[PDB]
Formats: sequence, structure tokens, C-alpha cells
Amino acid sequence: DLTNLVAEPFAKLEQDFGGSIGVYAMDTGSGATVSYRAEERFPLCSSFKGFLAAAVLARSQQQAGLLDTPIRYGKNALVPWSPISEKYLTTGMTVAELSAAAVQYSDNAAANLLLKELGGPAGLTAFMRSIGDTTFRLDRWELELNSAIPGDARDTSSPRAVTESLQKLTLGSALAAPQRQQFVDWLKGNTTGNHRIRAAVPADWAVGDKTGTCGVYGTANDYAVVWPTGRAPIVLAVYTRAPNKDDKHSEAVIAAAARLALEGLG
Repeated sequence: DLTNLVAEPFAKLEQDFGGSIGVYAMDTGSGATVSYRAEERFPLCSSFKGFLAAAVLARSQQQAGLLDTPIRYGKNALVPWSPISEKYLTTGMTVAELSAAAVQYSDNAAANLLLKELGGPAGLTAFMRSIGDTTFRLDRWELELNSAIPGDARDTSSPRAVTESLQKLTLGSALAAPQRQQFVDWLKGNTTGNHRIRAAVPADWAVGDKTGTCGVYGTANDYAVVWPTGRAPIVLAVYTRAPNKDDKHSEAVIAAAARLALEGLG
């Protein structure tokens, strides 16, 4: 199999990039995996917002009316990159709309308001422990969680823990069937990842994804569930970082790493 023939191409890719690339991909058919730096910590950046939305849905299972609960917020809630929350400043938005905004537009104000609802970064971390993720940690809010300082474990996970948690939430039994499909539909409607894992995948394969872009230390990422035509779904996570604050992230590198991960599962 091709599982142990991706290390050299990944090394070449991270050397051309000027940093570190972390990948974990899982064929849910065979159980086969592709692993490269899959147990190293990488900053989550905005990628935590997918798991934030999952945590809201998990709580909605035992709390009727959570998703339709109106959240009234002031201008003080608006932080940079809040493209949806900005437009509903005067009316407020439901828990469901904030969740959709956080997943599909990486809306920062929406993410912070939802974090408040779940008991802050500690609350989301506790949710991730409750589905058996012992790696994920969120420590800060938007936008301070984006500092992405080399060796700083704050606001990080591993590509493997991300992929495993994503599998449990989208395909396993961590969410009830309506909540599971809603999480899948939110990820499928993501607008920020067209130049990442989606660019590594045939156009007629269904894809749901959540992106992260710290804006520093060449630190960016994408995770996705992929449904190949007539085959068991594939789950994968691609995380990058670089040693200098002004190193540029690359969407093309994330796409190329996704292509290698999928080819590696051949």
C-alpha cells in the first residue's frame, strides 16, 4: 500500500513551503490512515469554530429551543472579520445563525458569542474531552487565539485528534441524526475553503470543510469530510506552521498536501 510512501513527498512540500505540514487522513471503508507529523500540535486558528458548532448541536439534543434562541448583541461584540454578525447588529441572530456564520464565514463575533453560551474556551475544551479528544485545547477567544507562537501549546490540536473528532461528529454517533446532518450541511456550505482541500477533490464528490488562517507564522489549515461517488467517506486534516512571524501561509500547499493524503489512501 501507498500509506508509507507519502513521507518523502510531504518532506519536499514542507521544505518548499519553508515550514512544517501536519496531515492525518482516514479511509472509513478500510480503516487505513495516512500520517505525517499527525501527532504534533498546530494552532487551530479559526478551525475550532467547526467544533464550536458541533458543541452547540450536542447541547441542542438535551435542550429543545437552543438553536432558535435569539442572541441580542451590541457593537462591542463586533471584532474584525464578522461579515454576517455585522449585518444583524440592530436585530440580533439565533444560536443556529451564529453557528452557521462561525462555520461558513469564520465569523469572529459569532464565534465569541457562541463561546460565551458554552462557558468560554474551557467549555468547548470540556465538550471535546466528552467525545474522547484529549489533545484539543482552546485557551483564548477571537482574535487573541491566533498568535500561533512556535512551541506555544495554547489554542492547538493535532491533525490526528482533529480528524478523529471530525469523524465522531460527522459519521459516528457523537451527535444524534438531525444534529449530525446539520453539522455536515454547515461544513458543506463553507465559503472559505475553495482553494484548499476542495481543490484537491473531483468536483462531483461532496465535501464539507472548516478552514483556519492565523495570519502569522505561515499558520493555516483545513479539515474536511469527503464523500467519493459510491464509496465510504474519507476524513482528513491539513495543518501548516512556519518559524518566522512574517512567513506567508499557502492555500496551494494545503491543496497539494490534501492531494498527497488522498493518493496515499489508494
